[PDB]
Amino acid sequence: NSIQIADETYVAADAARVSAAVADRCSWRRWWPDLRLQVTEDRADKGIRWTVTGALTGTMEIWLEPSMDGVLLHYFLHAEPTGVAAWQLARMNLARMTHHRRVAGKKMAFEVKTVLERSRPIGVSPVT
Repeated sequence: NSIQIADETYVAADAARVSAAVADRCSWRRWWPDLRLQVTEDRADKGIRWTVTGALTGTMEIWLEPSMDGVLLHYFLHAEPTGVAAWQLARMNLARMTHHRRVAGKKMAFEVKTVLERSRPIGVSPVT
């Protein structure tokens, strides 16, 4: 495929929390505004498998592998620019496009990391 990504990020949180975060349909709109996702498989504490439409056509997955105090959040994408003619594909910079999709994947992962690792709010119970 023209766009191929396999990245990993450590999140120091329970697989259940991480899987729930990545499965949030409203988050998908923020993370991937030019993609429409359809769930093919929900695999609970192990992540999720999608089909992708919109700007890209293909498959996308998250897999969670326990590590340390949490999980390694695997982000996978295999896709093509949707619908393009060969003349269009031939003029695209697939490396740059792949880079942009990697950065967006990592922004998703780092958001999930940030939110789930965040420490207790100030002057909210319990104070210890």
